[PDB]
Amino acid sequence: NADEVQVAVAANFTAPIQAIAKEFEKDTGHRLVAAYGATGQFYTQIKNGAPFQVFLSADDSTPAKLEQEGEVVPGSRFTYAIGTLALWSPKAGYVDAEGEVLKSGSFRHLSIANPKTAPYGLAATQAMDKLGLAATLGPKLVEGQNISQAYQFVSSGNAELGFVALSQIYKDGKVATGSAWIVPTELHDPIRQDAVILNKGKDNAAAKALVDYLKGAKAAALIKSYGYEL
Ligand SMILES: [N+]
Repeated sequence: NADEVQVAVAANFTAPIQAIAKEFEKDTGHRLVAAYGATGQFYTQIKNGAPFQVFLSADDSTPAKLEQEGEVVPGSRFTYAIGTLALWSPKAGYVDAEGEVLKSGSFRHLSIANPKTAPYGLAATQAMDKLGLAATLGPKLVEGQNISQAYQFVSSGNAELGFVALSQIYKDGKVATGSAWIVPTELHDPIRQDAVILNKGKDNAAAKALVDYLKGAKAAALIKSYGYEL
């Protein structure tokens, strides 16, 4: 069978890439083999020799930092998605339509991803900041090691609500489940998610097919189906 593509995938984009890989494999005959986790954790793994050949980041600074450190194919970095951040519980109406629960709520645990490694976690800390609520919300925070773990804390009842990726609650034009407030962008840095071809993916055929496929129509339609822009 054809060249495989080792892809490091930021946790928010787990479900999206699983769906992309099926059509990608159907369409190119290259196999996408993915690992899922926090962006900063892949920065570490990639610096240490991880076999990954493509890196789908939840930010743009980290693929850019890797390029200025000699780990990236120049000309390879592009934006493949722009995410959105939402406050969310599976309990309906608990997270009101204007996010007033943050200001008046009585919750004890507020799930965010580790903002030192997970950009959807950093967007959460930015928004609390610009919302004027950092000092009051700080003690209630509970950090997952990536945005999938933060979401599971909420989904499992280990916290009353959390800042989750829109990708995890959104399908086909709508939040699908529980209670959400869409964080308005003026509160955090836009979640520009960049891809990059790493040194081990230079002159690999699965890798070029993959970045070209992520810019194609089957890919673009699925990415928009999960609430991402462009
Ligand atoms: N959990």
